[PDB]
Amino acid sequence: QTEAREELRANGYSLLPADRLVIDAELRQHVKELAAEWENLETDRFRERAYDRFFFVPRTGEVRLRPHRPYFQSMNANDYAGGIDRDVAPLSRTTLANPLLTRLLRADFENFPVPEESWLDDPWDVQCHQFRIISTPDPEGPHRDEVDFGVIHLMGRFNAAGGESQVYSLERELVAEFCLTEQMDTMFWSDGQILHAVRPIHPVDPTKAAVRDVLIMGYKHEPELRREEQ
Amino acid sequence: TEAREELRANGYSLLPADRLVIDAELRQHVKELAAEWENLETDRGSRFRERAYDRFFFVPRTGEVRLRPHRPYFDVAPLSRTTLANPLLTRLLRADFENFPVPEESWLDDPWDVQCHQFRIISTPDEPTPEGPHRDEVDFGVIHLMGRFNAAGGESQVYSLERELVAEFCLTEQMDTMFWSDGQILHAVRPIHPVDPTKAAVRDVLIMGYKHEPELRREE
Ligand SMILES: [K+]
Ligand SMILES: [K+]
Repeated sequence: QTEAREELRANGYSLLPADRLVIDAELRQHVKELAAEWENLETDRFRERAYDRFFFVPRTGEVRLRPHRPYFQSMNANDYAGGIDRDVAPLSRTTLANPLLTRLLRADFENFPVPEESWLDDPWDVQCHQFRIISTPDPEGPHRDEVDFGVIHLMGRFNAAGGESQVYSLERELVAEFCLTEQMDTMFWSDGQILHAVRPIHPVDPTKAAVRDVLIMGYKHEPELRREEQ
Repeated sequence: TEAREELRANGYSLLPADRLVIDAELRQHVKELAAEWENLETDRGSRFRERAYDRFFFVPRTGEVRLRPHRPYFDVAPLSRTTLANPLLTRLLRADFENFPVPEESWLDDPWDVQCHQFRIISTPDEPTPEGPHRDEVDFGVIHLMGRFNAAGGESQVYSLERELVAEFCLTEQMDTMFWSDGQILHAVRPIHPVDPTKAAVRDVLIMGYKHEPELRREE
């Protein structure tokens, strides 16, 4: 955690490959259960996704699932309430039941350099995205997520090349590029300090699809967010 | 794998372009990259050299690659903007490294310093003593042939640490590649000279040298 905070301070991002301790037996099992959820995402070159937001208090570890704000309400109010301006299904029942989801939400936060101690007692909105990227046999530029801190975990990579992650300065110069390749390979970043992007994926075996599964969480300090019905 | 043990046993391995599988995206980016050699700045008679150069911070486990501040003394120019923007450069950087027989798996978690050189050799009518064997003072090297035009000679040479010639081969096709263990052999390349004596002989080459540097820090 402490090298990570300093890496985020200095460089705006920090990497955590799974190769430093990926699993005891019970953890490994919860990883497998979680990653399997990416096979059951609502289908829409091709991107399948699910989404939810959490009320989160770092001091207590309190995590509450915020009500899934309907798209028709956001659009017609022209107010997406800080969340995404897209229409996405909620996280599955078995995603939410998986204790690894709450564990990762709490544990990832400890890698971020929180600039004011008082923020640990405030609510944070935590946006949680399951993304499956698909390139079938047949790119967004540098950006921010409009949060304070982000984390990405690779759930899976299937017949995929490319997909390199790119870190840019606020001035849109490439300063770093890395590769999440193993399951649970992880990156943390300070979202107001860098911009980022990901290269397209392409199949290694071109007769088959290439698939990249990631879990992205974005943490935004929100001192005025109050508890909602759950 | 084969290149590893070939490097482990003999200190160098060849990878001809034909032994490689090339799709169309790779095909497209190779042409974009090789064309960069047409816009290099001169000075590194009978022999001319145009070049460009930069260094990267590299961690193999994560694939992290960071361009390091351009130091003007390896005045060599930096790699061009379109060179650095070509995804093939860092993809070769990472892929080439996988061929090296790293002695300790833990070195995969350390920083490496990677030098990346764009070399163009131009040769006009001969009136030129070839170089003796030598190191590059790295742990592992790779050379990729980008282009060879109207050129005879230019053979790559592998020597023993005793400075005796053990092997000689010639990179001739685009993306012909040589890997080597730099503390293990010495190497050299012979001069090129024009075939058609009324045109320049040109040999274009991408060289990367990898040096394990556990104490290298990230630079901002
Ligand atoms: K768990
Ligand atoms: K020459």
